[PDB]
Amino acid sequence: MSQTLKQLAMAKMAGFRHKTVVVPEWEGVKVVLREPSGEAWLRWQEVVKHRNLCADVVLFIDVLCDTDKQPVFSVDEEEQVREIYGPVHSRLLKQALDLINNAD
Amino acid sequence: SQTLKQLAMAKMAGFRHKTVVVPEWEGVKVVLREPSGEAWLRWQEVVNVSVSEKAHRNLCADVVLFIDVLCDTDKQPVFSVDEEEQVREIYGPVHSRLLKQALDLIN
Amino acid sequence: MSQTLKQLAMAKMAGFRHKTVVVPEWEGVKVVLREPSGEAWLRWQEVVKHRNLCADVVLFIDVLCDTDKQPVFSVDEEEQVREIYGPVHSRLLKQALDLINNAD
Amino acid sequence: SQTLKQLAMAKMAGFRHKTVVVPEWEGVKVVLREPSGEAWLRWQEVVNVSVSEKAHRNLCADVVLFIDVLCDTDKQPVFSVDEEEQVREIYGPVHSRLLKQALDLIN
Amino acid sequence: SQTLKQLAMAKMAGFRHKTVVVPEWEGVKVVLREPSGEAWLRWQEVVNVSVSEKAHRNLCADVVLFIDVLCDTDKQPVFSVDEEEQVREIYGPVHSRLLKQALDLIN
Amino acid sequence: MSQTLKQLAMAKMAGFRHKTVVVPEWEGVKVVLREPSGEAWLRWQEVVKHRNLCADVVLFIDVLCDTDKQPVFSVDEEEQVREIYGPVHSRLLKQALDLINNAD
Amino acid sequence: SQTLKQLAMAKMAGFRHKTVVVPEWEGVKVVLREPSGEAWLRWQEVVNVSVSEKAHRNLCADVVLFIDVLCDTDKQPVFSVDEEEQVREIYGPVHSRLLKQALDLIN
Amino acid sequence: MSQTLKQLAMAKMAGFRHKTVVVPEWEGVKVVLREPSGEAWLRWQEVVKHRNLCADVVLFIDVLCDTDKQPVFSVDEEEQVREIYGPVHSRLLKQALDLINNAD
Repeated sequence: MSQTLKQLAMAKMAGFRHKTVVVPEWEGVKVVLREPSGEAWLRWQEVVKHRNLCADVVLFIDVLCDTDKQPVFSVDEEEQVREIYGPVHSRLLKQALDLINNAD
Repeated sequence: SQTLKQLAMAKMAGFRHKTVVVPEWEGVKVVLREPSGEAWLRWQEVVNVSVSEKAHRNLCADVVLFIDVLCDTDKQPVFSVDEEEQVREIYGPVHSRLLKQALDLIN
Repeated sequence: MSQTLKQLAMAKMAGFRHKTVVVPEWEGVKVVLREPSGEAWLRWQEVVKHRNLCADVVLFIDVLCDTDKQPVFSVDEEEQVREIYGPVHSRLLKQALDLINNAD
Repeated sequence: SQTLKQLAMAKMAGFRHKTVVVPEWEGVKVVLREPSGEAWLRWQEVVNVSVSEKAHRNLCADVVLFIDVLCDTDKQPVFSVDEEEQVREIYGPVHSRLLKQALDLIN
Repeated sequence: SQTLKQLAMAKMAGFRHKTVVVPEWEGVKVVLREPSGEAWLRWQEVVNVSVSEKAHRNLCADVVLFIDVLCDTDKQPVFSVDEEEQVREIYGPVHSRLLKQALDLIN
Repeated sequence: MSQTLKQLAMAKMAGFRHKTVVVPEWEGVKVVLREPSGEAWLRWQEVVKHRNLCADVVLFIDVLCDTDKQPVFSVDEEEQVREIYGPVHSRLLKQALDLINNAD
Repeated sequence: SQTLKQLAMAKMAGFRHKTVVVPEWEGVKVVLREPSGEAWLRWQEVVNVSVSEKAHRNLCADVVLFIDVLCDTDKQPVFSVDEEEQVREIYGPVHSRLLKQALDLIN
Repeated sequence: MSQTLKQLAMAKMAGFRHKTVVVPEWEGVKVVLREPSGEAWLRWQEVVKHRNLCADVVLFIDVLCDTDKQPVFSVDEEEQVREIYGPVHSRLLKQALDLINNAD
């Protein structure tokens, strides 16, 4: 009962905020953005501890999704995203981080 | 007369609190209490910064308040202070909506 | 004469400010609040030097009174008040401290 | 002429001051003087803080000014600087009302 | 579908950019890109001061952004970070007008 | 010529600003205030290097004058002024220091 | 042409300046120049404080500017930097009125 | 091609901003002011590392020009300009530095 509540409170769930935006730098293509997972945030921390950006690359690959709400890049494609990642990608990451239901 | 000392000394006499049903956790009832001063303590202790560093630490701070506000129906803590990091990896939309509801009690 | 004045100025007197407030968290119960005594402030200092709150608990037990203007808790009940003491008690202590005729 | 040097050099020439009857100390008269600059000194020397820490130090600061303003009718100090702590344990409503009356002289 | 991953991963997908003809460099075309966050980094890292010290460091900061914005038509850097000092001695009106044009892309 | 100008520029002259004020703490008595001399300021420095006030006492004895524009106290009376000197004297010293033709 | 280099290089080309008669120094003429940047330097280098400490340091600062502004008719300094302290003991109403007149040139 | 572009981008060019101002301290004489060269800024740095002004003297000699847009002083005349250089010269240097097309 208190054990079932804790397990309920401890379960991985998803149900994340999603947002559809278009990107004029990419011929007006439509993109779906979501909040980063707890798992992505654990990997970002691992990078953080050009190193802030290796780090933001991992957040970015977790947030950037197609119209089917699936990530466009996989975690194995980090190094390749790392070499092309610029302000256009980080302006997309800023908008995905804004989706976080922050308290205050 | 015992009326006042008994209200003053009751379990959770120190806290505004309420019973909330949580639809997404199978209809289970929890008790939400306002945060203690020992938790509002850490919250402003947690809170040039990168944008993701700003969001990460707000998340960390949010989970600390969360752990403190969330109680079972016997008005007992679900999580100790010590499992902040455990809670941080699963914290999502429900937890954060329960935090807000709890912070509504101070308003 | 100057010795009698000093003794007059040195005497313990009371005559404290009292305030009646109701507390909605406690079924609307009526409470009397007073300024803390010099004696309470000496014990608070002893605690201060979770330790700020062991300390505020002693102030609180000195300020919180019944309709007969007598403290509801005794100094021996510190540890028990310590375990239930939360924001509702400290919002009552803030209002009791406000009663202090501060200069300025 | 001696008129000015004599006013300038008189006991308590340095201080605005008055005679006050104190009803609650058996009708005794005291003399209240504005604080010295050596006392306003300590007052802003005394003055994230907890609420009770804020009130405690204001009390400490108030007693320091009090000890300095309060004189007998022969325009002598009742308390030395050295018995601040002694005065702090008995300081209450009368002392604090006498402090205010003394600070009125600067206004 | 490959449409989005291919736009997202293209050379200079990370940067607003344009082709500019430069009349004073014999009609040559260059590519101007907005600065990277690793360059806006140094720019506010570079930026009582004498008037000439104020102008000198703005010049230093300007050349750092310049080196970062200026690309050839194959979308390759003309200058590395390492030749800042080399560029600083020849930096003049054209370079500074090309910097401005590049900073226009963020606007 | 340049030697006579320097000597002219180096001469002790006086010609100080004077101000007449009355003092209600002293039965409305009339007082003349003047800027402190360079000589007073040299003695004040000597004290400065309750010590700020031993110091301001010397300034005060130089500024506080009678209707004949002569100092009421002499430099030998420092210690006696020292024991009675309070806020009423220093409010008079503040007004005398205000007379200084400060640049800016 | 030599017109400009000759104006640019003349004695006191660097300074606004004027001839002033000083009635109280026997009608002698002096030359007042605006302060050098090496003197405005020290002036803000000189400038909780007691009231007399505030006035003393303004006096010190004033004498430093004074020594710098005051010249003879051959456009030579009357006092060196090194005799600040000598000037400080005699500085009074005339010197301070000559300082003001000199600072008027910048206005 | 990329080698010719770099060489194009690396060439010393001039084309500086010029401004005509008159100077009332110098009988209303007309002066031409220009941005300092990269070469002047290299010499200024050498001085910087009364030393700030030896330094600004070099900038000033590079900026101050005649109606023919040629510098009035030569770099060999530094020490002589050094002895007469005052606020009138540095107010001219401030206006020449303002001509710099600063970004922001």
